[PDB]
Amino acid sequence: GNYQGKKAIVIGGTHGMGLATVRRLVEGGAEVLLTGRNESNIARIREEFGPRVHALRSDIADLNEIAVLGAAAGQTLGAIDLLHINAGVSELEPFDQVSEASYDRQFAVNTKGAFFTVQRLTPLIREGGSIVFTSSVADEGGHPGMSVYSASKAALVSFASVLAAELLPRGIRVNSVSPGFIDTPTEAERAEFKTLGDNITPMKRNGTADEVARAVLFLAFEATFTTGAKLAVDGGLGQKLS
Amino acid sequence: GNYQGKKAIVIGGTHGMGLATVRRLVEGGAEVLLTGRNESNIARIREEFGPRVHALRSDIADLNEIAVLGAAAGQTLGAIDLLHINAGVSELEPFDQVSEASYDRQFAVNTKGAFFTVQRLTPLIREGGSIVFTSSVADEGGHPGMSVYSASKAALVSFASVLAAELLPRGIRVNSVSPGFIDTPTKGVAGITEAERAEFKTLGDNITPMKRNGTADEVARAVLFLAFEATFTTGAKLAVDGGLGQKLSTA
Amino acid sequence: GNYQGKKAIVIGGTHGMGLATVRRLVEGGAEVLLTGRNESNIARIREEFGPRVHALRSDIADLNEIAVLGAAAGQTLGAIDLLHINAGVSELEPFDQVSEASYDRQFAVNTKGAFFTVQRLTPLIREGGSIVFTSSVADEGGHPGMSVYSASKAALVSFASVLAAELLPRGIRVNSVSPGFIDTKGVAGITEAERAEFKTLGDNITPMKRNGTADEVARAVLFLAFEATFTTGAKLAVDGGLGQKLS
Amino acid sequence: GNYQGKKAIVIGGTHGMGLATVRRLVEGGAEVLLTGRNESNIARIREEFGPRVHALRSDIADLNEIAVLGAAAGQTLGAIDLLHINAGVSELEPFDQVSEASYDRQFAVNTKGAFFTVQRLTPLIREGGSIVFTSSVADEGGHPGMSVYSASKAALVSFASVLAAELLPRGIRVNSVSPGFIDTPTKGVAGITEAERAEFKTLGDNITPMKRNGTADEVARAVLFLAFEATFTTGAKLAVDGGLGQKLST
Ligand SMILES: NC(=O)c1ccc[n+]([C@@H]2O[C@H](COP(=O)([O-])OP(=O)(O)OC[C@H]3O[C@@H](n4cnc5c(N)ncnc54)[C@H](OP(=O)(O)O)[C@@H]3O)[C@@H](O)[C@H]2O)c1
Ligand SMILES: NC(=O)c1ccc[n+]([C@@H]2O[C@H](COP(=O)([O-])OP(=O)(O)OC[C@H]3O[C@@H](n4cnc5c(N)ncnc54)[C@H](OP(=O)(O)O)[C@@H]3O)[C@@H](O)[C@H]2O)c1
Ligand SMILES: NC(=O)c1ccc[n+]([C@@H]2O[C@H](COP(=O)([O-])OP(=O)(O)OC[C@H]3O[C@@H](n4cnc5c(N)ncnc54)[C@H](OP(=O)(O)O)[C@@H]3O)[C@@H](O)[C@H]2O)c1
Ligand SMILES: NC(=O)c1ccc[n+]([C@@H]2O[C@H](COP(=O)([O-])OP(=O)(O)OC[C@H]3O[C@@H](n4cnc5c(N)ncnc54)[C@H](OP(=O)(O)O)[C@@H]3O)[C@@H](O)[C@H]2O)c1
Repeated sequence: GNYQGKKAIVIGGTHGMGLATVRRLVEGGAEVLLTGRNESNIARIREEFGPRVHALRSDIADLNEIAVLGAAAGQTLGAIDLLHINAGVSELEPFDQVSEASYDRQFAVNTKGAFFTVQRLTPLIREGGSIVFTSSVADEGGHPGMSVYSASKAALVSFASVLAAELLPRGIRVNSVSPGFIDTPTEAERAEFKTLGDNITPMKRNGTADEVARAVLFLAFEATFTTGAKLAVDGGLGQKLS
Repeated sequence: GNYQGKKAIVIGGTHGMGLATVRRLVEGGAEVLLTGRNESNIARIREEFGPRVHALRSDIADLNEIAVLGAAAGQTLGAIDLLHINAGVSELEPFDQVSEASYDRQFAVNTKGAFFTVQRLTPLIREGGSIVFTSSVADEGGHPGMSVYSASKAALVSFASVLAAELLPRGIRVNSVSPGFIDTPTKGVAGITEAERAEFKTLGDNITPMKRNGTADEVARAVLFLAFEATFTTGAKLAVDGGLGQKLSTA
Repeated sequence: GNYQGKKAIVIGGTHGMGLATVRRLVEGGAEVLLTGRNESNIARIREEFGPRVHALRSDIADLNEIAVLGAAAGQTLGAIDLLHINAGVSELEPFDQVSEASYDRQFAVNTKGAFFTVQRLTPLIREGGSIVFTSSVADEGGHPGMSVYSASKAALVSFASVLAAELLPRGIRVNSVSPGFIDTKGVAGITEAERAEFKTLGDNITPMKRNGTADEVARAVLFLAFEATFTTGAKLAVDGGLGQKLS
Repeated sequence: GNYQGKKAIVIGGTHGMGLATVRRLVEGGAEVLLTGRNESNIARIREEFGPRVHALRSDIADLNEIAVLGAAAGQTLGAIDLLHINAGVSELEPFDQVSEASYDRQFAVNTKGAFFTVQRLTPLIREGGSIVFTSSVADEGGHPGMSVYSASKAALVSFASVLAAELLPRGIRVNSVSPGFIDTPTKGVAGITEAERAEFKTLGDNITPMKRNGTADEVARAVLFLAFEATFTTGAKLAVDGGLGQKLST
């Protein structure tokens, strides 16, 4: 009865890392509210789980949607122990090929959408609770073709730090996981990507969504003297190993 | 110490650190073009310097103006050794006070405009040349009331890294300076008054390990070292912060 | 059965966070060999834990004794899943007062002894096993009075990185915990008075405004040891934010 | 004229980047005292500079010799504006092959010797002066064959931090430079063959993002910038590494 009586919101929990995090929460006995954008993913969840989990379709980028999301969460959960921010999008292109539209899209979801979602949902967080952000190994260093994604994630990591400072009086810890290549789901080059992660990750494999899930829930419930910190789940990729 | 035959663009060079940088560039023999958003600041620049430097009123946040700026630079300088991105704005707000408008404003100038300005001007940059970003000690760690500003600067540092990686085949270095409470007429924050700046400066004196504010010239020296002397340096950061971001357990 | 069948070595597991790590190990079903120096501590732990622990009096700074621990560990445990290096000493003094003797004591234990202990015991570590080092928030930045201690832990963190790289082909992960102020009944002594004054300092400079518990560090060591299977060369702060630049 | 009237001590300035720093100091009008362990290299320094520089055989690893150097520095320079700790050794060994002797030799020069040299000479540094340490890109991250050297430099960088904090009230700044595969006669590893240095050099050209080794002068320029121009900089690190330590995924 580990997560018994605990309540969590996972933003972007219909899929991959978020969903793996949802599975551990539910099997640990927690009550979970999760969001996603895609109709198909929500449909699957609503069938597989039932009313021990609340699947809400909600665009992280829409501030009006965020306000309604906060009203519903407060109604359903009342108050929570964990807010997990997981939603993220990426468009790989060389720096001089970035258009204003592609630039805006990625920052809308990855940075601004996350900030205002956090701003709306933070008053529901109980003392002793926490926020865990899903970042990326890309949040430090220079990776060609990821100028916008890497930068949107670096900003998110900065938000976690200031949120960790400003939320001290409320006894809410704020931390980030930094995943490398994680094997989860355009297929034929989604495939080419997983190979890259195999070649270049020092541990020579992709991570599992459950490995990220484990790191998220550790920071949430066990790292009770940890705030403003970052935790690598990258097979050594961000750790300067030759 | 001599920039004879060099040409440089300073985005946000109308006062403070950027202007200090302009001054050393000119005094060393550089051909310089600078921008600013405020019009009377531009007038003062044209008076101090005369036809010696090219000063353009140009909003960094505006993509049409960035295009106009690009053509102007290509027309007046043709090809450059240094692009200094210095422009910044900041609005101090506790995290639950931040509005969409104030959020958008700071990212528009500090992050998006810097990205697209660099995108438009990078073709002018010659082999051996460099881009220097002005970041902030706030680009790392948690400073209350500076959530948006810190994040917009953290984003800029990331861009500096990816640019350093992508521009390697062009032999263009990309680095960042990180101040630092710097004694300047805006203090980095335009909205506040003279009263609230004098207090911001004093906060600087108290919490800076070296017990003082930096000068604009100290920042300028670091920008120009990175631009012209640090020829084996790229993707790096150089602190000009009196120790503030260096984890010195005083006081 | 959480750590059922598991085998671990905790270097300096006689007190505090090393001892809290031993406890969580034994409670989850692991067999542990630990080392230390204090007679009463070692005797007490033998008494408490019986056949689940092997407690050895072994000076981490003594290379002759490291060789004996290697024979003993290999004889008593054979193959292991976790090597936890926790042992450390601190001597607080301004830089201009550090003696050669005081400098040597801290490095002998915190760094060299750690290095040669890891060198000697690494061959026992199973594939899929790991090493965890106890560092300190002092391993980065500048803290007056702690020049030697800070440098010694900074060297340890470096060792951890190079080991994480060299041990990739064995499938052995190498990570570090970086504790801040951690609190340590009811016994008298001059150590225990010095511990009190330091605890008090930690209460009011740590951003979370309290010391951490030994169990909090132990939980982080054992997460890295057994749960962070895609984590190596990494550092994990248990410092109430002290190391994370929060104003 | 830019270092006119200044006095500097370079610890390890008989060749390589230490010598590049000395040469830049002397062109700028500085008065310089430099050290090295190799008496033949010291003879070569006196051949080049004559008496415009003070050159002393002084083993950084020996505390007795450090004490002697402290007296000699006092007598010769009186007070100084720059202390540059550059001396170093490296021995490349897989971790499982490191012997007590090889470990001791590297920490004795790189860490302990550096510490007690700074401790003995700090009283000579005057108002507004500084200390600069030469670290390495190896002081962060994991590089096989370099467990001892990397840890010894990682330790040096921590010393710089604490010293920057403890020396604040004396108005003395303390910073480090971090090369970088640098083209020096030893490549920082004095004990290997020239076949292995050439390979080390080639490795440098391949893994370095800027795809070349750095020059000794490039490091010298960064040391002297920190020494004299970075007057609001302390406890900081400056990369001179062609991007190697900056996580460029090229
Ligand atoms: N993939 C990697 O290897 C990797 C590496 C580093 C970091 N990360 C980070 O890890 C996070 C999660 O990755 P993943 O494994 O879940 O793969 P992913 O394809 O990044 O999934 C992102 C998640 O966010 C949801 N989402 C996207 N836009 C949304 C919006 N506007 N509103 C609400 N939800 C939205 C998606 O749900 P729907 O698809 O149902 O809308 C999906 O659940 C991302 O933030 C990413 O930046 C991933
Ligand atoms: N001052 C500090 O202590 C401090 C500390 C850390 C970081 N920084 C950063 O260092 C940089 C320089 O700051 P500062 O205090 O010297 O002056 P500042 O008030 O940040 O202004 C910097 C320059 O940017 C220009 N600028 C502002 N908005 C612009 C826009 N929309 N388009 C084009 N240019 C624009 C300003 O010109 P106009 O006003 O004429 O438009 C000015 O010349 C800033 O990025 C700041 O955030 C400053
Ligand atoms: N507690 C804090 O506030 C704090 C703050 C910063 C860093 N740390 C670090 O966290 C780690 C644990 O700290 P701690 O406070 O528990 O240290 P501690 O109170 O001194 O205890 C350390 C443990 O290591 C053992 N040990 C000490 N010297 C040894 C030697 N020469 N050979 C073998 N074993 C030896 C001790 O055994 P005996 O009991 O038999 O002597 C003890 O069990 C240390 O490495 C320390 O550097 C702690
Ligand atoms: N070269 C590189 O690629 C590289 C890269 C990263 C870091 N580094 C570091 O940068 C620094 C300079 O390296 P380098 O390649 O120019 O030369 P180096 O072979 O490391 O030697 C530098 C200086 O240290 C002196 N030295 C060595 N042992 C000494 C002792 N016991 N006492 C006093 N002086 C001693 C040498 O003088 P004598 O030989 O005349 O005794 C030489 O002048 C070193 O600290 C090195 O570890 C070098």
